[PDB]
Amino acid sequence: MKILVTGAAGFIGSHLCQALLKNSAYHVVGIDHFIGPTPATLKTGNIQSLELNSRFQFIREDILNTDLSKLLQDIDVVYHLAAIPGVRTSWGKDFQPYVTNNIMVTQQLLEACKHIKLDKFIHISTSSVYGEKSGAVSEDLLPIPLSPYGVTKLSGEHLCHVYHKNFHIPIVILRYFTVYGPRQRPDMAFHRLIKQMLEDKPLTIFGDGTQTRDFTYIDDCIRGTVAALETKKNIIGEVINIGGKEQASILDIISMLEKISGKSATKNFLKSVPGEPKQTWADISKASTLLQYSPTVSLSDGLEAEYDYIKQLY
Amino acid sequence: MKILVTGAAGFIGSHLCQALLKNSAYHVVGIDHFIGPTPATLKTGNIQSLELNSRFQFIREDILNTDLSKLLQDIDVVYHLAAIPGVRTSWGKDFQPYVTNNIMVTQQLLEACKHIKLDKFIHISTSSVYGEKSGAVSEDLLPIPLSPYGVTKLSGEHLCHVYHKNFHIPIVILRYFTVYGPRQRPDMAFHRLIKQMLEDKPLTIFGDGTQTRDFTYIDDCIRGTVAALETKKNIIGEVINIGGKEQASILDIISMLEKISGKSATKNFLKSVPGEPKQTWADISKASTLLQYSPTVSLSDGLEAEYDYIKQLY
Ligand SMILES: NC(=O)c1ccc[n+]([C@@H]2O[C@H](COP(=O)([O-])OP(=O)(O)OC[C@H]3O[C@@H](n4cnc5c(N)ncnc54)[C@H](O)[C@@H]3O)[C@@H](O)[C@H]2O)c1
Ligand SMILES: NC(=O)c1ccc[n+]([C@@H]2O[C@H](COP(=O)([O-])OP(=O)(O)OC[C@H]3O[C@@H](n4cnc5c(N)ncnc54)[C@H](O)[C@@H]3O)[C@@H](O)[C@H]2O)c1
Ligand SMILES: O=c1ccn([C@@H]2O[C@H](COP(=O)(O)OP(=O)(O)O)[C@@H](O)[C@H]2O)c(=O)[nH]1
Ligand SMILES: O=c1ccn([C@@H]2O[C@H](COP(=O)(O)OP(=O)(O)O)[C@@H](O)[C@H]2O)c(=O)[nH]1
Repeated sequence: MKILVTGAAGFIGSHLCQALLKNSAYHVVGIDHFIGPTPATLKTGNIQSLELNSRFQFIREDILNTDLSKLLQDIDVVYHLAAIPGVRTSWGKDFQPYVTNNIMVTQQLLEACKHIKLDKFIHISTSSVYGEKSGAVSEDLLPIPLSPYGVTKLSGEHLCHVYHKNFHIPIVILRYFTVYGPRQRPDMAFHRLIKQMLEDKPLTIFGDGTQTRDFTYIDDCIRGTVAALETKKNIIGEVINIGGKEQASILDIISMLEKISGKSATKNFLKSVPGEPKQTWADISKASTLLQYSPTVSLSDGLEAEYDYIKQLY
Repeated sequence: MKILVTGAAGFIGSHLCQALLKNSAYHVVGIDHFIGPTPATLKTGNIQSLELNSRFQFIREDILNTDLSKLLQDIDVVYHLAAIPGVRTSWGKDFQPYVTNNIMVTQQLLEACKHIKLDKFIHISTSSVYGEKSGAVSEDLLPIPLSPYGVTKLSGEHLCHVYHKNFHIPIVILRYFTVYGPRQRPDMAFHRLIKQMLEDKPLTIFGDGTQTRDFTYIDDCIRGTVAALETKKNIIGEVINIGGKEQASILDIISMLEKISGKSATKNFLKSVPGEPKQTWADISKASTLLQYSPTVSLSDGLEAEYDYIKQLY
């Protein structure tokens, strides 16, 4: 089958392409405009192995300018990961690119899929739609985003439901929870903190560091994401959380990094970022039931993998 | 008290300004860009009736091209009605104006209101955020829009929540259910059916006519809207349905119009429109508690008042 992966040069997209191309029966088309927080130099590094594979076609174009008829021709499955991520930079004049790349891109892809015969349109969304919630969050919970980023991602999901119900586009929504590992974007906490610790520079903590996340190792995320394509059971119209093995605070993470490096971190405590929840915590019962999803990578192992990646990168 | 009304030249905004100007204490500033489905000659008449009153100031500008800081310095209350409406015409290349005027306009107003001292930011939303449910919908129900229009309006609501929680903007959300009466937009059902019945033409019905609406007479909508300003209760942060006295199907409305005109009408049944709900039905429990809201205008009285307006308009 032929699979389109949007945002194929990004953190998660590049890994997903690599995992799909392990199946010799799969051909992948990747499209990426090299925008968002990650410098082009890092994205080039993300796709260098992919571009050698004869079953990978790479298109460096904006989805809003590209020929979507040409892009979607004989596509069987769409993985839509293209987006602008980032809570802090989603305020004031920085908001327009979130609207353009998270809302308009999703509408224009879904429009182009109306007369195509897809098996699946697998739309990647975020735990950021939930906002500030207590306990493990299930997919039937009323989302109240806390950031403009989260609002634009939730509008994407809502467009998926619109095109599903009206035009029978076979949508599946995955909500990822803070993904980390090799190739993590340089604006995310583990990349920043590891880079800072390697350079013997202060570790930047937003707020007091007691905030927690459901951190999801990249190989766990990708196993869940591939399972959504490979299942034969009807998951069309479903929203599925994809979460991690072990939750932790930023202080817990820094302690674990200090154990890996054998260094002691200098900490700088900055003001809390408006729009960030204090806690995220997935209920992954539904992914367990529908996808046989079970995350298996510990934080200690995942963090050493990212630590090694960042050290080698710089 | 000085009140900014966005979309002041429109159907509901012109009525809202009219009602506020009846209170000598209130100074009103209307802003309208003359865009959306209604031709600018009908909106000229709206602004002309308001401009009779010395306590009314009109600004003919796009909200995205105005010095909002300067405009808002002396504003106590914002009523935000400016939007592109239209469930039916929000598809394909028509979608971008919905995103620009329903999402970016809301974000930019909220941004300008961050450091203003406002009593209240009263944001007007729509039953179109809900999509499809069995009985009367509560404001706490998980909304899944059926139309791109609905997605854009729900994104505006979510932007209100984000700015309320992060910057303490005193937001109130009103979800209107299909508003009708004198000055109703020409693209809405009652305007079209009345005009068609007056001109002895086939009544155009999109689907089988068994669609039903919680039709809200304009004077009832405006009484609940003014009560959001004047209520003794604390409603900051609340979402409040504003619905009508009597629910009816389009077939039911046609029989009531036949009663009023003293004519038998010719029906033209057309294709159902994608993105429209089959039923809308507000639970107005919350408006009754928080706003003392009770709709008083029957369909027979309201349709007669709209009939008289349409007969005079052409
Ligand atoms: N990384 C996480 O922790 C996380 C958590 C939740 C959800 N997500 C979601 O997962 C997806 C992937 O995230 P990521 O961390 O890999 O981000 P990323 O920035 O590394 O990758 C996304 C890619 O999308 C591309 N893109 C954006 N707009 C485009 C457009 N108009 N045309 C073409 N390409 C465009 C960018 O160039 C970028 O390489 C996103 O949808 C994000 O919202 C990620
Ligand atoms: N009429 C209904 O039945 C109904 C039902 C539910 C909700 N609503 C909501 O009520 C509000 C008013 O609806 P209406 O029927 O009076 O519509 P309308 O089109 O008559 O009025 C809206 C006005 O907003 C103005 N506007 C749009 N974008 C603008 C911008 N960028 N700058 C300045 N002005 C701008 C337009 O020129 C227009 O006059 C809208 O928010 C709509 O979503 C209406
Ligand atoms: O340099 C940093 C970057 C992020 N964070 C915090 O680390 C957490 C995780 O952020 P990350 O960017 O990993 O993922 P997010 O949860 O935003 O998707 C958030 O609470 C941020 O407040 C931090 O303390 N220092
Ligand atoms: O000429 C028309 C216009 C509208 N409608 C239908 O009338 C209902 C009410 O549409 P209106 O525009 O009044 O309000 P909406 O509910 O879209 O805000 C919808 O089911 C439309 O499909 C119709 O049958 N004929």
